[PDB]
Order: sequence, then structure tokens, then C-alpha cells
Amino acid sequence: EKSFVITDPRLPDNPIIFASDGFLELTEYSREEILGRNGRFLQGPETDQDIVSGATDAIRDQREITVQLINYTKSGKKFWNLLHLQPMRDQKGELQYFIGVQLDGEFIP
Amino acid sequence: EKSFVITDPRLPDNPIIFASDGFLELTEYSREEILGRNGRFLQGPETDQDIVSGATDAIRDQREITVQLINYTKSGKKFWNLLHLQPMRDQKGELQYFIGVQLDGEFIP
Repeated sequence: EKSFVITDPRLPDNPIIFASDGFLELTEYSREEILGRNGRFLQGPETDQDIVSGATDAIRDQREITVQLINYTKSGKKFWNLLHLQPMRDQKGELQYFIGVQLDGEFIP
Repeated sequence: EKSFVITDPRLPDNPIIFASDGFLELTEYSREEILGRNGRFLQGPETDQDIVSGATDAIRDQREITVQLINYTKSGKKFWNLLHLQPMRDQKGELQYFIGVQLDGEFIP
């Protein structure tokens, strides 16, 4: 299944309001464990903070970006998360949601 | 002039959407330079990260806080910023804006 989430940047700290079954499977968290949280909950000691701070600034500026960073499953297993973030805008062009796709790393070294 | 800003936590990363003339004067930045930025842009090498972390936790949790931390004017001059951050709620009690007041540090030693 594709792993993706939908966040609402019109709510405080841009929480996840929808998580695909692929995301549950990739992360090992349940839907109850995920919803209402900011995506950074997957991050941990080895995550690159310069990439994180860079993504924060890009997201504030409503840019579409791709980043690759270390995340952790619920049980503490590290994985490379190739994460594509895209604003979704309403009919008038105003930001409504962000879509985050956790892309497969199979052909990514 | 009193120095303050209004941020919008219903836009990603709580950007500054209004800056008082006193804030322009305190920081040396222009209105154009400031709007759309997160307040953290004033921070720099000597800012205390434990205080930053503390503020960030309170803000994400929609709480009122007062902090004191080192900031930098546009030209690189350090000043102590005694910063009071307050949620502003709508008629129903839902978070609408944050007000951040940069209080005068004259009688704060």
C-alpha cells in the first residue's frame, strides 16, 4: 500500500488528520497513536537536525519538497524515510492541507 | 513604541503576520523582511537552546509563557529579549493568534 498522511496546517503544529494503512505498516503505530500528532514524532537521535530545520522553513513557506531523513518505527527500528511533502490548496488557491508521501527506498542507495 | 508581533498558528510554523513599529526599531529589520518569518529568526549562536526547547513545547501546547533569551539585531548586535507570548482565542475559545511582546529589559538585571 502507498504510505501517506494528510496534515492540517490550519490547526496548531500541523497535526496528522489521516494516515494510510501503508503508513501504519511502515511505522508500526496505530491510527489512535498517530492522529493529532506532528509527523516529527517519528524522528530520533540520529535524525539530521539541519534537514529538519530546513524542512520547517520550507513548510512555513508552503513549498513542495522532498527530504530524506532517519525515522524510527514504534519498536525503535531505524529506517530511511524519503518523504515528499506537497501543499494541497482549495479552489481559490489557499492552503488547505499538506500531503506527505513516504516513498519506497528500493531503488534509492 | 511598544514592541510586539502577532503570529498566526493556523498557518504553518506560526509566521509573523504583524509587527509593531517598536519591533522594527528593536530588531532593525524592515516590515518586508519580517512578515512571513517565524520569531526564531532573531536567534543566533549564543541563544540558549534549553530555553528555546522550553518555549517550543509551551507554544505547541498553546500555553502562555515568558522567556528571556539572546537575540540579534539585523546588524548582529546581541540583546536580551524578555519575551512574553500569549495565545489570543476567538469567541469560542479556539486559538486564533499568538501575541508576542518584547518587554523592556531596563529594570531586569
